[PDB]
Amino acid sequence: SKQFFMFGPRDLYRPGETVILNGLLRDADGKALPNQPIKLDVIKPDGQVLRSVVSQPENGLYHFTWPLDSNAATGMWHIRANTGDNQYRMWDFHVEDFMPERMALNLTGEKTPLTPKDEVKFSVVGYYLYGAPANGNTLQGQLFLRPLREAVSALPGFEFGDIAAENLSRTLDEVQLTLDDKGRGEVSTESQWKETHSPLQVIFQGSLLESGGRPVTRRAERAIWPADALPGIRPQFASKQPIVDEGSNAAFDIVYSDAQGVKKAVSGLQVRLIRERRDYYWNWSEDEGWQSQFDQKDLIENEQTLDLKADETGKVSFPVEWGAYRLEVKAPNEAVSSVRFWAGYSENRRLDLALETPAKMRPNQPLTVKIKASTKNGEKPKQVNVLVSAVDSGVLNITDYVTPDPWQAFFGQKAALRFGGDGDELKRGGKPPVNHVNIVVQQALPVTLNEQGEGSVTLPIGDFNGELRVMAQAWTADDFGSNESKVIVAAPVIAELNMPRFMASGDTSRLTLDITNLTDKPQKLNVALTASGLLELVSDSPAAVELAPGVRTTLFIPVRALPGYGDGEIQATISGLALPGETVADQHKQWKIGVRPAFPAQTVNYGTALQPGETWAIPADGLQNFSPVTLEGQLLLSGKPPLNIARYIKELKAYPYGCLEQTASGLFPSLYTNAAQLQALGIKGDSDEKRRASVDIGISRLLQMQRDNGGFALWDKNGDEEYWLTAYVMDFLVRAGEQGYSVPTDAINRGNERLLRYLQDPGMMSIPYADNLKASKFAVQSYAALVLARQQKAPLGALREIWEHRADAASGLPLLQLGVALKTMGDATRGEEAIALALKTPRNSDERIWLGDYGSSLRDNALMLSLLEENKLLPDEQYTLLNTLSQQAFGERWLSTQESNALFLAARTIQDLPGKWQAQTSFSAEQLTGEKAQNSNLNSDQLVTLQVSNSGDQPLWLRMDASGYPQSAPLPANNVLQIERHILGTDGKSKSLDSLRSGDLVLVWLQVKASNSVPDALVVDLLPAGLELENQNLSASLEQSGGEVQNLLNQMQQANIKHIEFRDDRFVAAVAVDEYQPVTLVYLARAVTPGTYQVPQPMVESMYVPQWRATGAAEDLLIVRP
Repeated sequence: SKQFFMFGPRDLYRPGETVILNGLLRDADGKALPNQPIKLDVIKPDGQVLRSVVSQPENGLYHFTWPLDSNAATGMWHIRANTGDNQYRMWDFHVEDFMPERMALNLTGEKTPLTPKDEVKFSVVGYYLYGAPANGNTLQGQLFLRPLREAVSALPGFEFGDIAAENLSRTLDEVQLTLDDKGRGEVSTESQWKETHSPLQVIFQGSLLESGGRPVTRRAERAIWPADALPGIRPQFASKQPIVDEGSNAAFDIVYSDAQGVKKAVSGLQVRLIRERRDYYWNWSEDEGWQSQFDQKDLIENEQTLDLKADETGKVSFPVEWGAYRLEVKAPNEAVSSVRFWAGYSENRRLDLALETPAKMRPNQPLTVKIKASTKNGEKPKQVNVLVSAVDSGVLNITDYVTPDPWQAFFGQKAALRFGGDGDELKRGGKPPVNHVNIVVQQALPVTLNEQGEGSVTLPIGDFNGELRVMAQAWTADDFGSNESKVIVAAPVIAELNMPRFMASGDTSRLTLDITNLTDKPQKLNVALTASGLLELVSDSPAAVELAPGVRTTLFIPVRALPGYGDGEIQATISGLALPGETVADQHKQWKIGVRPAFPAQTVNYGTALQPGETWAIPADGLQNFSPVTLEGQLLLSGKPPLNIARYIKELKAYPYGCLEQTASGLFPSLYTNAAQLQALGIKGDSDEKRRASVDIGISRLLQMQRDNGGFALWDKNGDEEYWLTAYVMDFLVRAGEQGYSVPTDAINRGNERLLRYLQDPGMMSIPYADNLKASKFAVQSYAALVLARQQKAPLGALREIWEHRADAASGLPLLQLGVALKTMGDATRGEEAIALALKTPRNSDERIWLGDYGSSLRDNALMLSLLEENKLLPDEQYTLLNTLSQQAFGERWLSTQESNALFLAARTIQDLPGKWQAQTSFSAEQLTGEKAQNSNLNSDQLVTLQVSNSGDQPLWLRMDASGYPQSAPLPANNVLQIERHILGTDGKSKSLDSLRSGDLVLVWLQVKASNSVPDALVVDLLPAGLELENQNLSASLEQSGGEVQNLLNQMQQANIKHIEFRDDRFVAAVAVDEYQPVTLVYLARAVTPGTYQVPQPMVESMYVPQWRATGAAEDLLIVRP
């Protein structure tokens, strides 16, 4: 069937850096195949496809590299491969803003389960990867105590421990340790879970802290039991908490087991079926927090006893009746295990490979590797190809990169639119500062070994301190194998600096300079320090130093971070160790950091449209407010539509039922479209047969609301006549037949002859609720005019008489109706006048005055437009009216079904019409053109002088958005939506920001709420350099079992969140936010660098309309001491 081994130097890249992917193709057997290509596709987190290739193989091997984009979205990416099979093999790989480790951490306890009173202790082993051990490096940690449910790891499905056991999950005392011992340190706890009859586990999450700096954090787990062996329960039912369907019986498998020791036996196991009545709940809103929930009582329903012999899988079954139960087996010894359920709601041909490699080496000189393959024979069958890569070991430990082993790869068995042009999610938050961390990765060419299975590569190594990992893979046509080797690289004396990931301009940190002697002879040096760029030394370093062999002591370097955006640098010139051996006298080192401002960027949004020959320039004072260094702009130049938010509304279906307006407004648009247009208009209403069939129904239904005199009532033919709707209804019924519907003849006639008497004798007409009868009656008369006029049944005489009562008119809509009525029956000169008047008559938009036309400024335009499309009239105004209608989009909070339709009927127009635009620009002196709509990115200098001029036959529409850091902290700006930031502790209680020592964890609470529905929201919490997010997307490093106050976690879980990114300087969340609905975001961070840091304001924006943003309230300064 074909098997494709995908493999690479690593699975953790970092936005910016090039990716390497390798491939080998074999069959079901694992033998070679005929030479062929393999389509590879690169896949972004969301699901889209960045790029794709047809990888040709050179010499049995597939290779694929491509440069991962600086602003690429952090997530998990995939490369997948079509093997013609139409099953895609995926190669997953991480992209995160990540920091290679520079240290290691082994933590162990023996794997034997303890007993209740047995204290718990763990091993610690702190060691820098250049060789040295953490001598005196402190260690933060947290000791948790969590229920251990799947204790028998050879019987997953069986659950162990009393599911209702009070207080089983606690977070025990915090860990704190100098580990002065060059080797190590140790961590114990005394038992406090005497009581339990349930199997528990103690969990240690430990962080080994670099010198005034980052953590390298790992967790160890140490099981705990209460008996020799424990009772187990597997509920037979599935699909989660498991439950019986109805009042059916509760099927269970039941057992008794040792640590893994299968099936030990005792009789007298007391099985019970406990039920839980839960009544009473809630608490006053504005309790702060809000509400609370139910209390319960537990009563027994069976006391059935079951016996069990060794190797026996018990089986109890019990009928139940619609409540929350739980099954609770009690062992003689006293270990209990409950489980809860609710009845309702709510072969060796591998090639032996060995690697000749130094155990240790200095940097800057090539690393030579030699490869010999035993082949499990005298000599290795055919040609030996070997590919060999080298990777900084601190990169592979975060992923825990198992080296790729081809052998067991072959033989190893048993989304429509957001609007975010790519990539803007960052851009709007503001250019991130540039992160200079350098990753060390080399891959060699594939080698063909000799006839003795021997060969050698030389991987040139640069300036580096730490462990390397050499890895190699080998293949013949039929045989495969691999191996890895750990090659330390150090200097005679290491000096590596410690910095935060960035610094906000104004921030001040105290960088630590690690410096270790690996020479054996004591040495005396002078570390002369310079700082240039947007970074300056505040004070004066210790001049000279002195060290024994194998000892490091650090220097502290305090640093004012200068205003602006760019890069700062620290130069060390290190004098000493002038050598007749190493051939050296001095050594110069450089280190660089990114400086950005301390507040989030802003954006500005212009949109207009230009009929040919018009020119759009940009305001002079419009960008006046931004820092130009970091300002960029988009300029989408669509030639087909306006705002065109055909969506932002829907689904749309046929509702034949209800009163007369429900019914009419229910069907009125279903006349004019079908599934086709709909599943292509990005919305789907009704099966095409269900729509027609459902119109047919509402027709015959309306007819029965037709009174004798031919006009209509709301519910029955005996109803009080409703005047304006009688017109409306007819309009529908007339239109109906033109769209292939059957309307009875006279029914329509009885109605028309009535509509006439709407023109001739308004005296009869009495409108029930509405005032301004003058205007209400006029509006009625003109709708009735149109309708009859379409039929050629609107007598030119009566159209005049109403043409002079025109001063009564409230809206322009009637006039436009009456213009077209006139136009069509003769007398175009009144028509043209009545029309041309209509267009310059607006409605007062307070509209509580209630005229009985169900209208508004909003729809009467949408209809005045939907009219002109029909008659092909005054197309110049058509754009004008359309553009004014576009702008009813800001005012799209709660539209009626009449405004919806009347819009949708104007909107369905846009779909077909092209398209074609042409325009001159300030930039690209060439004529820009396009079939569709095209974006164009602009820098500061381009856009400050930006002008755009149409050049074509059609009008175009241009949107621009421009984003960059301002000169000065935006004052807190609530608009549409808004945002609070609260720094909670680890114990869930607001933390004094001045109270922070390094290594401390902190919980950040973002409450985001809105007055609209804003589905393209963008949360962007910038950071104070003091903090660094503890990334979860990864993790071998740190978790939200750590987070105690679930109040909020639970909430977060509900919210519709497209993605959360954890990035060097920014918390970023794309999300949908609503009214009546807050959106709780919580994210875990740590304080690393000591100093005093400016806290940005938290912000959020709507992607589509940037004017919808909320700069939240600025917090005070963050101070970190140690």
